[PDB]
Amino acid sequence: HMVKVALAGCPNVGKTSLFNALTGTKQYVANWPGVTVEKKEGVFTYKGYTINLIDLPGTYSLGYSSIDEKIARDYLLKGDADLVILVADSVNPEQSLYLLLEILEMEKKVILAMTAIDEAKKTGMKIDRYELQKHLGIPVVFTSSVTGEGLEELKEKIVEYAQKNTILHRMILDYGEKVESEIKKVENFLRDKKLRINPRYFALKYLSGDPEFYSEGVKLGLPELSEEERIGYRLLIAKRKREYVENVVKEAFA
Ligand SMILES: Nc1nc2c(ncn2[C@@H]2O[C@H](COP(=O)(O)OP(=O)(O)O)[C@@H](O)[C@H]2O)c(=O)[nH]1
Repeated sequence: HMVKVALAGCPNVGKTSLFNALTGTKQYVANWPGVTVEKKEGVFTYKGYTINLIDLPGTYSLGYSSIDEKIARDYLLKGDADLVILVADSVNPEQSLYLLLEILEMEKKVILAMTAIDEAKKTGMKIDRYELQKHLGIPVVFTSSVTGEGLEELKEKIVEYAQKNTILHRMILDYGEKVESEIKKVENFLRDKKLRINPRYFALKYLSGDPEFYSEGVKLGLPELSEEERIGYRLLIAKRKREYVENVVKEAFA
């Protein structure tokens, strides 16, 4: 019984440390196809399940311009992982949570690993794990590569949540009447197409001028957008995500 897992996260949040802690010496070097960027893969067993762990290049966000974000995003959207672990810096969680929302809009299964929880405790931070699960709709595990906190529970959660396919997660962030109308237009236009991607996600990246999806959207016959229109959609979407994240932090962090 094999489970394929990807580690996603911003640069310098503690992904490598968590990767090492989970896999030990059972890891291997290789290259991603077509680039020189190192691909790290590791293996660990848990209750007779065998987990293959891929560490993705660090990404502040999941655009499509830098080679690291191309690699990571292509894997997330087009790859074969059964679930993803979003590794977040517990101490300064804002950018990590923004990255998470991006993944949730792709409609992939994700576990939130709030790592460096030892530095959170040390600095007097109070993080409500159940408030996080409530606003994010996914399993949350507090981890520390320094203390070992949560490592085993994360392994348990990986096999448990990989086997839980009856109850699904759904995020729909309301972007306001205007952006929602345009999303509706785009979904209705792609309704009879063979999108290998979530249409709401497709529409969002198209409106905001994503290099991949804006270009593909136009290909499929959607209207071209001015620089001002793309800049404006991108800003509105970003602002709404930031607002949601600020509310999550408000509710879950004391
Ligand atoms: N306090 C604390 N520090 C950590 C933890 N995990 C990683 N670090 C430190 O955070 C820095 C970045 O960690 P690293 O694994 O290289 O992050 P990466 O860039 O995401 O691969 C390093 O200095 C680590 O020593 C943790 O759980 N607790």
